[PDB]
This record gives sequence, C-alpha cells and structure tokens, in this order.
Amino acid sequence: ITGTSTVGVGRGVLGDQKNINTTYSTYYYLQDNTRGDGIFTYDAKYRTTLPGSLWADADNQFFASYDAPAVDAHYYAGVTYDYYKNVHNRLSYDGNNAAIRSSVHYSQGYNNAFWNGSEMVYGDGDGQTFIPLSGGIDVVAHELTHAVTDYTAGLIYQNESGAINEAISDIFGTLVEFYANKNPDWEIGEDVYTPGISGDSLRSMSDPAKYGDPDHYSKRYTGTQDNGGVHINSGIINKAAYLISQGGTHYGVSVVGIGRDKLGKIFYRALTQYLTPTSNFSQLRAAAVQSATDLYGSTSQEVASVKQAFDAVGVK
Ligand SMILES: O=C(NCC(=O)N1[C@@H](c2ccccc2)CC[C@H]1C(=O)O)[C@@H](S)Cc1ccccc1
Ligand SMILES: [Ca+2]
Ligand SMILES: [Ca+2]
Ligand SMILES: [Ca+2]
Ligand SMILES: [Ca+2]
Ligand SMILES: [Zn+2]
Repeated sequence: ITGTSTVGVGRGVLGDQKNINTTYSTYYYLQDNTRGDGIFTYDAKYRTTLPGSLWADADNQFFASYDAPAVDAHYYAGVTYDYYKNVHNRLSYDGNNAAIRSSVHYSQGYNNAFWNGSEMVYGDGDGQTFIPLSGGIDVVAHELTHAVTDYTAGLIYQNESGAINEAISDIFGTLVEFYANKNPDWEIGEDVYTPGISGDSLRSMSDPAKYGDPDHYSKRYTGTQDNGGVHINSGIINKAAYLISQGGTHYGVSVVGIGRDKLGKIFYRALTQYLTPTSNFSQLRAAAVQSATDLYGSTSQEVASVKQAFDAVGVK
C-alpha cells in the first residue's frame, strides 16, 4: 500500500505492549517501510488461502485479542531482520532486501507455523498444545531462517540435509532470542508451547534427549517419519552447536565453549559459503571446520572447539 509511515501500539500474544511500524492510507496497515522493501503482515481469517488480506486497522491501536498474533509476527519479523542486517550484514532473507510477508490466523486450531517457499504462516494453536505461534521470537526467527537457507545452501528437506536445515533454524532462532534478550535460553518454542505446563518446550538444544531427541549420531533416527526425522536428528546438530558455544563434557568428550557470537559467525559462513542442497552431517562438520579456519586460523581454539563438539556427538 502507498501511504505515510507511522508507528502504532499494541499488545502481543503474551500480553506485552510494543510499538509497531505501520503505514497510513485511510486505514493503518501492518506494513513496515523502515526495513528493506518492507515487512507485511496479513490476516488469513481462519482459512487456508494465502496470504489473505494485508492487516488493516482503523485507529493504529492493536489491543484486541484478535490482533495479538499479528502484532508479534510483525514485530518479531522486524527484530529478526535487524539481527541479520546488524550481525551478519545480510539484507533480508535473499540478501537483496526482499519483502517479508507473514500471515496469521491460518486455519482453525492449527498447531504449527511454516515457511511455504514464499512467506511465513502462523497458526493460532488449539490453546492446549500451543497458543498463537508468532508469540515466540525463536519460532519467528526459526521460520525466517528457513527462507535464508532456501536462498543460500538450499538444504533439501529430508534426511540429513533436512535435519541440518532444521538445526540451522533452531540455532539462529535461538541466537535471535539472545539478540533481543527476551528471556533467552537454549530451548525452542517455550513461550508458546503448552500454556498449562511450565518449564517445558518443543526441543532443547542443551539437552535434546530431554524431549526424546538424539544427542549423539549413534542414536539417530533411521526411519521415514518426519521426512526421515528432520525435527528429530536436528538434535544431534543442536547439541553440537550448544557445545561449541557454551562448552561442556558430553559422552566423555570435553569441549571449551567459544561463545554465541562466534558460533553465529561460524555457522552463518558455513551456511552461505560451503553448504549445498545435499550436504550431510559429515559435510557440515567439514564446512564448520573450514569456516572457523577461515575466520580464526587452523591452530585456533575456535577450530579446536568445533572439532571437539562434532567428536562429542559422534559426527566424523
Ligand atoms: O519444529 C517445527 N515445527 C513442528 C513440526 O513441524 N513438527 C513436530 C511437532 C511437534 C509438536 C507439535 C506439532 C509438531 C513433529 C514433527 C513435525 C510435524 O508436525 O510434521 C518448525 S518447522 C516450526 C516451529 C518451530 C518452533 C515452534 C513451533 C513450530
Ligand atoms: Ca485498532
Ligand atoms: Ca525464552
Ligand atoms: Ca527459546
Ligand atoms: Ca509450556
Ligand atoms: Zn523448521
């Protein structure tokens, strides 16, 4: 929509108040003109046709409960954009400031969110398993990272390359959560998962097994469910990423942590320079080692830690 840039105010899924960038032209739209070619948030109106209608509001105030998921999808997409630009010098998911589009209120009681190849889509959850998915900053960043992966490595969504695709989104979803410093942790989806149960989450990067996911290559899922276990085997890579950053002793292998920032630098470089559509775990290890080498030299502690972490999870 062509109009005047302004700032509205609303309340997100968790009841928090935040300012959002909108555009005025008769109505106030969830169109952020301050980031690249824009961030656009749509109303899917409980249907499955996408993208739906660009979110229109009469007074630039978004405090209705129906508004909450829109406020968060719009706001968190902005934070994620800032992270990539500020931290990795990447302009939007395609690196050329492509417009970011998200649709909320997708279907009825839909317990998931996804990147459909063109935009992000968020369900409202059934109120038991999930509340509106856009309320979790790690969820939004995870989805947008799927876009980044699509335009870079292009990791195929099945088997090992798919598990890497998933891990990359969890890793960067987590790094964005720390970047926004929103009660950061190494868990995935804790803010929108099971409103009636405290302390749980969808996945854990620090301890994948906590939720039944493998934390070692010898325990990888070899079946066909979940596209060959893309959301299951990602636990092995998530654990490796956690070790590289924080350090620790896993299955008797000791890893000196090098911190979150370097973890982000190493994985972003691996993703954008070395990974290919069919890369497997072993190739990921090689890509990560090469990235750390480029960045810190072959005799660096950073290189040593990446090696130890992959050794720890049994990926040679
Ligand atoms: O992990 C994801 N989605 C969940 C998902 O797609 N799956 C698992 C899941 C767990 C819990 C509830 C729903 C879904 C199971 C296998 C697979 C699936 O449903 O196909 C990613 S792709 C999106 C997401 C991230 C964080 C929080 C919520 C959603
Ligand atoms: Ca309003
Ligand atoms: Ca958190
Ligand atoms: Ca989290
Ligand atoms: Ca919960
Ligand atoms: Zn995903």
